[PDB]
Amino acid sequence: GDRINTVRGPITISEAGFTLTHEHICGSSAGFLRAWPEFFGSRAALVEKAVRGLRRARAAGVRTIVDVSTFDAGRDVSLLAEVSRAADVHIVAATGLWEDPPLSMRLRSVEELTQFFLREIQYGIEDTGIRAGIIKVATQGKATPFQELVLRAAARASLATGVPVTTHTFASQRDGEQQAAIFESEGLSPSRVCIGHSDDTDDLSYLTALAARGYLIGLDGIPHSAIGLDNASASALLGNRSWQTRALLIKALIDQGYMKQILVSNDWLFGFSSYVTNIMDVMDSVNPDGMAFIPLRVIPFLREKGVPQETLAGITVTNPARFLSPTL
Amino acid sequence: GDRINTVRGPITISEAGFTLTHEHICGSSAGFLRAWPEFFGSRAALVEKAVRGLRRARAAGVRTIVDVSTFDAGRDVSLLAEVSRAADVHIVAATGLWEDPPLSMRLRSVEELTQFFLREIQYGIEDTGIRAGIIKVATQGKATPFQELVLRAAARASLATGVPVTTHTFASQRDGEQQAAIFESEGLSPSRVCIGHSDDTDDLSYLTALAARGYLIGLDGIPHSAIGLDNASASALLGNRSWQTRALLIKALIDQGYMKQILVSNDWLFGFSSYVTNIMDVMDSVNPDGMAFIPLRVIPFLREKGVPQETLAGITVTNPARFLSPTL
Ligand SMILES: C=C1OCCC(O)(O)O1
Ligand SMILES: C=C1OCCC(O)(O)O1
Ligand SMILES: [Zn+2]
Ligand SMILES: [Zn+2]
Ligand SMILES: [Zn+2]
Ligand SMILES: [Zn+2]
Repeated sequence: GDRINTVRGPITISEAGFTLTHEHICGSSAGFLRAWPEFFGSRAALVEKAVRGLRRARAAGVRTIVDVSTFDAGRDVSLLAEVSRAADVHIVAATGLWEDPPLSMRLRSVEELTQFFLREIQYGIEDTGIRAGIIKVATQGKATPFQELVLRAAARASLATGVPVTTHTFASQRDGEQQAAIFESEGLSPSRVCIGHSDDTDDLSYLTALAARGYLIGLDGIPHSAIGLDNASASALLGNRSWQTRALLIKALIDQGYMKQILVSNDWLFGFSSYVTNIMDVMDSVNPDGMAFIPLRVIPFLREKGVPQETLAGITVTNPARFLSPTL
Repeated sequence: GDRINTVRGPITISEAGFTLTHEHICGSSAGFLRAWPEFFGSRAALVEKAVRGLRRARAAGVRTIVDVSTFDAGRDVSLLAEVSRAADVHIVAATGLWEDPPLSMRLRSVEELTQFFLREIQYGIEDTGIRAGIIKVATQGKATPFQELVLRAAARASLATGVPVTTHTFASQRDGEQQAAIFESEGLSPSRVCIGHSDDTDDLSYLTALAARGYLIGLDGIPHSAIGLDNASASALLGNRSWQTRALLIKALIDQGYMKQILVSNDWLFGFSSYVTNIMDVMDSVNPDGMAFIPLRVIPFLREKGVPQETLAGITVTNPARFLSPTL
């Protein structure tokens, strides 16, 4: 209620501080880091890289990240706890399902999925006792039949616990509209939902249609850009819009009166096995600041564009605390 | 060379004894049993069910099973070792990839996949030190581009180590023909390959085309039948051919001179989360003998049809030892 669950236990709302609401320690697949740690060099190399990156983010002002890696994105909460302790940065873990559920998940009913999400929120993840503080869901265009069940189960789990829901979208296909429709059919308040990857589109009619009915808007991939990259795989993933173009959507929604509904993040990672080999090297070339990109480069950019510091503090501190605090 | 790796260490060829070459302790997905053990009631309930089933198979004469669950079928070698110790039945574990690889596998090259398979054969699975004694691969119709890489990587891993390859097929689509073509393009001897689920078809021209060029023929789902089952999901999985019809394919290949190339098994499981809920209950209703079905019902059936006991001993003891013994 007045506590947010992290990988090291409950924290008070004021302890969260400056919070990045959509990040990843390691974007992988279930069991993959355990079965093939050499893919990342070594598990120890991955830990060290993440600790260094989180320590640099902390020096830039970050106090909490929300790791929105699910079961099928290879979430390893023991890894998150280790890196969180070493870097002195709170990490909120996720339940839910992302874009790669295995058969043992894809065959389940809405009731079964709700049981699984509630397990990870209310009891713990695996045998770790670590509880999720957010529910992550995904569509990539029109929802599959199974994805409709996932979104409904996420709504039921959030209605039982007060934990918020955050989504992956194909933003240029306006996925958030169908996601909202399904969420609302289950009775979920839009104030409990962040429609993510919304900085992937420039369509203000789509974005304000979501914000007008009360959704939080996840402008969460600000440094994702392949401008300057011959590299087909990187351009497909990162897009050809500049980080400045994405960042100006923050100002656009402020100027329309939605400052309390904006969540900002990097959607960064320290390991990334669910895409092409060496993508992490390419991404780190594009954005050497990693997760510190938001405070080091986006915040000063918005200040120079005239956004008051108080407004940016509200977006990076107040909005995440309101979102993450469990409530109906 | 003269040792077969099991989940409890190396065993001599003569220790293997009566061997079921295609079985599963638990057909699941990577990480699923760890994240949601209540799906199986409890992990302890699954262990007890498997120990009881393996003890009954041992009483019927079974000494070894080959668990052909891969990474993506949720293979948990620690579970296999626990059940193997409690039941006093050797268990050979598998590497490879089955029909549900996650993104972190599906994006890999043939070289990367070969590294992963060799890791599990030569070094160990996860951090357990348990080494795989077989490589499992799968197609379901025409091979996907990725499945072609998997079959090539399996061939390269087998060529480096002498460990055999065993396959999942859509037998009525004659998948074994393309699998053989890819294997042979990499230089793999057919004597190192079992084309599995071959009892799913009655096409003798397909089966003898594989056997004539030297492949082992996996007649591995003998008790799979939905005769007597209204139940659409079970009929889709188990088929409408009787176990006697499947078993008579053993006699057919003996009568054509291929007795040394036949491998027989149940393709049974004690847990099964990668299909519809409660499928395990339906399967256990169909075949209460479980993994003991081959010795308790198929062997006497073939004897009554005139197959000499020496021939059946060759199929159930000699052929698996020759297949599993590492060699080029
Ligand atoms: C940049 C990434 O990595 C995986 C998670 C994602 O969907 O947010 O996309
Ligand atoms: C009966 C089953 O379970 C999963 C493995 C399979 O492909 O052999 O099919
Ligand atoms: Zn995403
Ligand atoms: Zn993400
Ligand atoms: Zn199979
Ligand atoms: Zn099988």
